[PDB]
Amino acid sequence: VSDVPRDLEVVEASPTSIQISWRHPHFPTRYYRITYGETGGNSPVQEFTVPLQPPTATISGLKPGVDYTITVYAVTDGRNGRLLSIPISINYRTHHHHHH
Repeated sequence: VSDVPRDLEVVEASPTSIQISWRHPHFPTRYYRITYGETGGNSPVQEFTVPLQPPTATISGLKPGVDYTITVYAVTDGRNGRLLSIPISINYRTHHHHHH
């Protein structure tokens, strides 16, 4: 496993799990939406929402040795009751190239 973060911390990880944390952004935020999907795209993207506090999530049940892209969205007020989802953080769940 190599977890490659952008604007988040990888707190804990295993072959099947990851615990990420991020910072509140520079604009008022209602809550966070976290998406994750196999990077190679054999399985569809899954989404869930978490409260504003704390800005930390753990995903488990990941397939061992399978790459995923994990995105953190800040969800905030838009116009006409349509919320805005602003991607603020990413983790790329990648794996070693193992020499053979």
